Amino acid sequence: HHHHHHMQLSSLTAVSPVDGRYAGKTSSLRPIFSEYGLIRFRVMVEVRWLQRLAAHAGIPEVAPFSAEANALLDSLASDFQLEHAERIKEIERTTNHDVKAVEYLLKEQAAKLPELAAVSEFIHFACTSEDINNLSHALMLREGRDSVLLPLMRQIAEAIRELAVKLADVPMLSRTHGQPASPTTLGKELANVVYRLERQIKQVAGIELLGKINGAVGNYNAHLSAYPEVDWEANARQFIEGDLGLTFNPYTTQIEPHDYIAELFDAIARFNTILIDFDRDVWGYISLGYFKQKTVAGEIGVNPIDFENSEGNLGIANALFQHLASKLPISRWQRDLTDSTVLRNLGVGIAHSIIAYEASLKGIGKLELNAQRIAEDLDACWEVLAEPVQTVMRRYGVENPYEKLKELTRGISAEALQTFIEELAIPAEAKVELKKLTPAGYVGNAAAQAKRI
Amino acid sequence: HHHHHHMQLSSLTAVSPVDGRYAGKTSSLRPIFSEYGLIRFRVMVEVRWLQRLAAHAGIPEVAPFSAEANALLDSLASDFQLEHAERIKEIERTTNHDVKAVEYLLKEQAAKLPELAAVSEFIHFACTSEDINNLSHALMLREGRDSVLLPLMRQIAEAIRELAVKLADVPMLSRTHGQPASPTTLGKELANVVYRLERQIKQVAGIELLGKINGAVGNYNAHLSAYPEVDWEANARQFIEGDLGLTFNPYTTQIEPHDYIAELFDAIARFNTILIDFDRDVWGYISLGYFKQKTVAGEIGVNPIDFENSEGNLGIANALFQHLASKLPISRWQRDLTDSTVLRNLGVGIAHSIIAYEASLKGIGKLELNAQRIAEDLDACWEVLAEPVQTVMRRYGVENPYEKLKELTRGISAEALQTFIEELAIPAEAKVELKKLTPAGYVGNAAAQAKRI
Amino acid sequence: HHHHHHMQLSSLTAVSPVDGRYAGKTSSLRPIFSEYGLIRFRVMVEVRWLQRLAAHAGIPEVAPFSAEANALLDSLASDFQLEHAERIKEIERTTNHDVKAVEYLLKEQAAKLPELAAVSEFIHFACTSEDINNLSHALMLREGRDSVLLPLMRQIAEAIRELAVKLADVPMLSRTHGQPASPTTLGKELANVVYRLERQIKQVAGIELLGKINGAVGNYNAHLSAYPEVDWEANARQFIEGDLGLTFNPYTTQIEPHDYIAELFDAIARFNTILIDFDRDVWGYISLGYFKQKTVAGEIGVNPIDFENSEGNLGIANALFQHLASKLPISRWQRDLTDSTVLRNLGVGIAHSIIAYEASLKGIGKLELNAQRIAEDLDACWEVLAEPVQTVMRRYGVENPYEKLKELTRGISAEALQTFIEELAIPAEAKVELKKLTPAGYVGNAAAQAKRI
Amino acid sequence: HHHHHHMQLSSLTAVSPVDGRYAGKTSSLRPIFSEYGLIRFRVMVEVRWLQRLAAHAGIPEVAPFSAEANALLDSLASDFQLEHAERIKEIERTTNHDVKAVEYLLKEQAAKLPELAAVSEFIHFACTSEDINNLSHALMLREGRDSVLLPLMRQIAEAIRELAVKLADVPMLSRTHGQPASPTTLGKELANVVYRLERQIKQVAGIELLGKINGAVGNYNAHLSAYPEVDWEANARQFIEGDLGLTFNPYTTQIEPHDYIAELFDAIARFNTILIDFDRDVWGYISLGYFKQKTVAGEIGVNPIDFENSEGNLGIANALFQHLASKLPISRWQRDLTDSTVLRNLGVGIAHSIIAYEASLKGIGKLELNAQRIAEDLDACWEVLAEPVQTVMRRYGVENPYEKLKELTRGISAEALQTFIEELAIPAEAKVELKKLTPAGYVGNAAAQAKRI
Ligand SMILES: Nc1ncnc2c1ncn2[C@@H]1O[C@H](COP(=O)(O)O)[C@@H](O)[C@H]1O
Ligand SMILES: Nc1ncnc2c1ncn2[C@@H]1O[C@H](COP(=O)(O)O)[C@@H](O)[C@H]1O
Ligand SMILES: Nc1ncnc2c1ncn2[C@@H]1O[C@H](COP(=O)(O)O)[C@@H](O)[C@H]1O
Ligand SMILES: Nc1ncnc2c1ncn2[C@@H]1O[C@H](COP(=O)(O)O)[C@@H](O)[C@H]1O
Repeated sequence: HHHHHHMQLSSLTAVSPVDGRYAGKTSSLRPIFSEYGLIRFRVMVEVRWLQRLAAHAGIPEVAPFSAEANALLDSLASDFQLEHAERIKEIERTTNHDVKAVEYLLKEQAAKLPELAAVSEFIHFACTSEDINNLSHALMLREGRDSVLLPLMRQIAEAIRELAVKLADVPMLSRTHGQPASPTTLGKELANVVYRLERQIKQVAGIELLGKINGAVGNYNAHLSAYPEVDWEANARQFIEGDLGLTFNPYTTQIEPHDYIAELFDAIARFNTILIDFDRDVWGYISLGYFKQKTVAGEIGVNPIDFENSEGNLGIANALFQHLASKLPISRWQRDLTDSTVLRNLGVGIAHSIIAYEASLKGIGKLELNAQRIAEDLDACWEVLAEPVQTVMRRYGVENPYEKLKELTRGISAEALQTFIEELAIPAEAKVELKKLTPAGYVGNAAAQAKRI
Repeated sequence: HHHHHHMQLSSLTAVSPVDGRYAGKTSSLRPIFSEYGLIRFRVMVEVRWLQRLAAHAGIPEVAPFSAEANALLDSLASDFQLEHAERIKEIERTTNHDVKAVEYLLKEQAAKLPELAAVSEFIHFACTSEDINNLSHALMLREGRDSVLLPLMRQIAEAIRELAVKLADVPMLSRTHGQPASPTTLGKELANVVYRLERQIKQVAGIELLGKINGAVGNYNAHLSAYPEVDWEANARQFIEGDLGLTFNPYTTQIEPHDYIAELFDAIARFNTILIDFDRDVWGYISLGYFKQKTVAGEIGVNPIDFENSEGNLGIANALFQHLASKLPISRWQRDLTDSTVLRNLGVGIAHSIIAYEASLKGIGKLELNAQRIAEDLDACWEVLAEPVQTVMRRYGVENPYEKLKELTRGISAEALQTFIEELAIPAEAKVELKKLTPAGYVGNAAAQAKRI
Repeated sequence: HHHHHHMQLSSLTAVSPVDGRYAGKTSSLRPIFSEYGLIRFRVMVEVRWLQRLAAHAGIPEVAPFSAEANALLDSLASDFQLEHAERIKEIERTTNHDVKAVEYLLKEQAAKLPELAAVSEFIHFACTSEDINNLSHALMLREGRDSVLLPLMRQIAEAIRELAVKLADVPMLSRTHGQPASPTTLGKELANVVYRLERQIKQVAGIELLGKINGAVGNYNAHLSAYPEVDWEANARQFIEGDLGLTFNPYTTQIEPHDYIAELFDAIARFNTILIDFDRDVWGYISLGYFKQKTVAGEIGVNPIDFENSEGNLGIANALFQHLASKLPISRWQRDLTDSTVLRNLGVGIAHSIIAYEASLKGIGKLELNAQRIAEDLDACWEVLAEPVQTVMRRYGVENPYEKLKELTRGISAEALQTFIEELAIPAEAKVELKKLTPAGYVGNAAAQAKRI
Repeated sequence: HHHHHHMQLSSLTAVSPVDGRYAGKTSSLRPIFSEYGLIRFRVMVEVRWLQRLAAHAGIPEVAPFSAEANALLDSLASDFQLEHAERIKEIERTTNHDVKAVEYLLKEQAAKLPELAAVSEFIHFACTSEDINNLSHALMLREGRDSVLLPLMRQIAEAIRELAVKLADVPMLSRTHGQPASPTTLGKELANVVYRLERQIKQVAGIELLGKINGAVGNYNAHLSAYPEVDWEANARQFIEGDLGLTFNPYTTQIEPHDYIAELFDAIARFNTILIDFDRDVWGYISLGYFKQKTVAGEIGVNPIDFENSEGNLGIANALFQHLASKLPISRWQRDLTDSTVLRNLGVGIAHSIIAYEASLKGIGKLELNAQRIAEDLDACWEVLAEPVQTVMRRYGVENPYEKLKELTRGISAEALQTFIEELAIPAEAKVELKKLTPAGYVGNAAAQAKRI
């Protein structure tokens, strides 16, 4: 027992490293995925709902707002104040109901202007709490994806592309099963990663972010009891697609079913898996000495600690993404509430991802070629030239090729190759090209593929 | 120690229930995902490669084949014989190399016709083993997806759609947190599942199945050493997209990187997750007595054992899909061989999925309505009508609504509602509609949504 | 784009709900698992190492400390000041090395007293950073397990035991496959959970928490170069087992290999899995109306939201525990650094666990029996008495039992049973006991088992 | 569409590679975990139950059996015939109930001897199907663990121990973060793995395998209705602990709750995780050329394909173990049947494990030292000797050590070290030892630790 007094929350004392050691890397998510962010977006959705009712000619009891009333509401929806989130937390100490606390805050703000007080009972009109929550979650995911996550993903792809093109012509021994194999270029091996990452970026950006607004159980019961002549399905689709810029989900229960969150998180996890592969392969190239790493003055160790930090955080991110994708879309009957607490972690997998992306970018920026080590391994591996000799022998039908090639590989050297080539019953132009071969020259079209990535 | 003599393999003695208790449900996968299937497709790809070289004007050493030579090759590629797979296994006892054994089998078959013997050294010309493997895996996945998996997925969606439409008008108490909530219809709750499943079917069917053919390390080194003037990238894309009907992957190492396998398995897993949710919710409806189940003469128990079997097998399927998606796309440098053994399990997650799909279809086919139990719970829940009364009161600005509504809910009954409605300062047409309300009538537009699924 | 200004960290703006919405439930972990906690324990281990060297007669250059020198060091190790952790973070901005920053802080504190300044180069003597880290992690896990986690686990077991005993005699219909089955008592069904939880508590408490202190790569190289005559293995075991109260790991690389962290987290996850099962089953009993829940004045809904919050957080906890157990014990060669960032999340799975445990305790405290609903289902299920009638018929060899029992079940009622029993060729004492049977009486020895849990 | 005719089951056509490509490695599991094995053990448990009743003085209606009756029953329980499992499958085509089919088979065998026919209604007396299933599962797991899995685990530990001792004195450069670090010995790095594996072997062997026998819902209801004076709890514990050699679980529902299966599978997974780490590290040593691999005559490639196969199969095994541990112990109320189909896969994770263990043993047996490559890297790394020089300088208080040591490392060589050591204000005996240092000599006590593993 090493007991300790209570400590106030700071980045030093935060239990999770998302808000702790890595707070500086995750702070852009605080307006989005925190409880403040959830409250902010709940208030936005409530305000826009009330404004939609005011504009709706089928809802005469909410008349179109004056500029002054709109200005108050627009300030809540687009210039949200921390003091209101603090008040909502205070109200929640009584209600033990977080969306009801948002409602009460909005009624308190509406009370201050008579035009808004007169329609205060239309705040949240016919809504269930999940009508507000699901639209908040989609807006949070849209903001986190588009303004924080995707820019960093594209930064990684472009930083690796720059190196792929720079290093396109640098021949390098390949390793399969860890053992020497036909050469490539270092730029080609980096280009391969760019191509994979960009496929997943396109998939991440393409996921439709679904929303609904349809009352307690999905069927607009309360809406139709009060306003049987209003087309509430048309209103909902216009609100969600037009007013909010999301994609409409026409069939739900109390909750939006969360399949699109699984789709999005599965796509981010696939990007992260490619980046784990990259972090490990580059750790391996640095272990071989093929890359060296720039140092920063005053720092104390060069070890690839940024790639290692990235790899560790991508694993955590993907574990969380896998859990949320597997668990969120199962909900008992017209819903159970186990998803609410889980959805408070939408930002946590994204946080571990962007921590890793910043770390991978830092590691990439330190990479410098060590051409001497790359060339050392290549020039010590004339054995890679058995394959092209064998393939040319096959083209031209050289007799007893297995025995014949074994005369060379019992082994290969520049001089032994020159001698062996002249023994072969192949045309003169075939000999000219084989005699030019060196390990570093036997790269196929790696460089051309790399340059056009 | 209960020791036992050695047992030959049969469905009774198979260790895995895929080939054991459930062999009858998985037998359509035997020509596809088994070692026989892998061998079958390897032979197909080798044959089509040789035929592509024969047709290629840039490869004059392989002349276009006679009809008789094509007939032999076409028989290997489209009427494959188990005896050849058995011979390949025999050869492999020497080579300890499965694709090399395919090569040797093809050379043995080519030896039988002089036209083919003359080009036997062009079997597998310039290929690495993974050129054959990755195209085999894509063709296997295409066949399993299109001819076995997707038809069963669509059968489930259509069987649930039929019930959704049949039961569209059947009012039912909703349960949120397990507790009574505003009514729906049983058909609407089934329609919700159809909509989710069909989104994932579209995603499953839409995954592009990627292939490559580019030699040892991705760069066509051997091809270009023998045939420097042939456009091998164009040839590869035409082979893969045109001859084989797959999608070209232009950047790979020795292996195709397997991201599209993660994409496909992530999409099947999302379908399976919806079907787990359905299996559990229907188990719950059967527990409530809302559905009864038909019985089969002579069987001994009615318990929802087909839904339970389905739910158990979907969990196994998804565990395997998650592992393969997470692990396959990480491979050391220009590849490690840990993916080979894992890819022998491509069919196993699919097998557990189709076992579950058959079980869910069997359970669905047994479902029959128990309207008495559904109505019993609804008519015992007049409390659901507080919400519409409250919403109408809000529309018309009824004073002190919290206190006023509490006069009714201290509770609600047909008679107490009639009396309470007449107390309200609301228009006559609002009273007419509230006075018609019954729990079973308070379903919103559930039925119309359900009918158009 | 709903852009937002930068926000300082508070529980409202924290991205993770561990330090956000649930900060009040996790604050006891801040002195333990946060970066502050890691720093605190690193300083403790360094101080105790230096004190061990001072006491070691084989290290004459560090003489036993004066009381005044011990007092300074003891204050660092047992009354740690946030200002020192803040200074360490400042130093780390230069070093980019967190344990080196601890070293420099300790050298700054040692400079203030000449007796300590004279041995400042023995701070961290012969250590590698992981000698300090691994002992810190074990001490952190010990404190979190023993002082925070295990007390809450035992609170749950005892709270369920109290209800099991209270409800031991309350007969209840069982449900298997969701369908009626032979009765039990509600207390017996709760007792079953206590027994399972306490097995896992014993396993959690029993995990040995392993430590090492052996230099850069596990072999005491530096120690032996300077002090070849000191038994450094004996010193390490005495330090770890005696001075620190941990268990010695005699074989490591640079890192302690983390298997015991997998053992501990696997055991906590098994407890959590039982508690998920409990949270779901109780949600089901509340859905059946068998339990009602107390309400709190002023709160706004009764729904089992505490059990649902618990269930959601146990799933997150277990996802993190599974990842850390699977990934931490794999480390490249004599180590890679991917474990460091992952180990900053040791407290996060524990945090989600204790959030869930508090929520489950809150839900349990609200539970009250609804005996009317339990009895309603039982008295409507005379069909459960076919089984005992059939078993008695088997004991006494009643002829044609299948046909005979079918005469009764075509069904069972109190009166039909009285009549049927008199038809049976069984002894008088067998009839006496069958005639007493009622559904609520047919509970076996459930009550006696429940009372002794 | 490459359609194909139906294929009968063989190892070539099996969908799962457990019964397919790897059938030869898994065939020892066929009498244990297959449907045959499940049936075999169900028959064993039923027979032993009937024999327990015959011996029970409180069950006078089943008299102690003649030797002839025991011989028939003992043959069913200890010399089980495939023909009976085939008959059970035939009966199951009618019953659609697998344990009821076992009952009917046993009644058919009992009919053949009048002494057994007279007690045929005591076959399965008062049991529920899960009384037979759970005891079967525990006996299956015991047999698979003790007779197949643990022997292979110990074979791996001993094979690595043999190499650890053989290579105990072989100095080797360490790599941390992939970069050079203080030397070790190759035998020490292998010894570290032995120690970890054997901890998990002890845990695997120590798991108690739990059983119950207590009727439909855990409360002996039917037993007590027929035999109210028999102590059925004492009988159950004696049957399970004494007759069957298992451990008693006193609190269950219809099912044994499966926590001990999670405990066992978690322990096997921890062993497998260590073996993945080993497979990867050895793949790395082979990539460095530190080990070479023996070849087999006629085989065609040396690549570490056995370690790669092992690593791939351990990942699959652990994915299945994780799923079964997480899912099996959650069961709705007094049970749902989703566990039945999942438990048919108890042998599948074990199968992938023993495939991997055989592959790792094959790879280990091929390992041979390449002392030239190990020594090449060591003798090229005099930089490892900065650490001991620095530590000796600290012991003796050498002034301005940072600047002083930098005079040497701007670098280190045998000659520069000799010169630098003579500059230091340290005692003569300290210089004698520093002057002896070479990279290969700077291994600490690695060799002594390795030799006593
Ligand atoms: N049906 C519901 N829909 C939305 N929110 C709800 C519902 N029922 C309760 N809540 C509130 O949702 C919040 C859940 O908190 P948590 O479990 O911490 O995510 C609490 O404020 C609950 O009172
Ligand atoms: N680089 C390679 N590409 C493709 N197959 C290979 C390679 N190296 C070895 N193999 C063969 O792939 C098979 C792998 O078997 P398995 O590990 O059981 O999936 C064996 O027949 C190996 O000899
Ligand atoms: N071999 C090592 N052992 C322990 N810590 C190290 C090692 N190398 C670097 N570090 C430091 O460990 C910390 C890792 O930070 P993080 O990746 O955020 O957990 C940084 O301060 C690194 O400089
Ligand atoms: N309550 C029960 N306990 C044990 N087995 C059962 C139960 N109810 C049904 N079964 C049988 O268990 C088997 C389950 O098959 P599967 O789902 O393929 O594992 C079928 O033969 C069912 O009829």
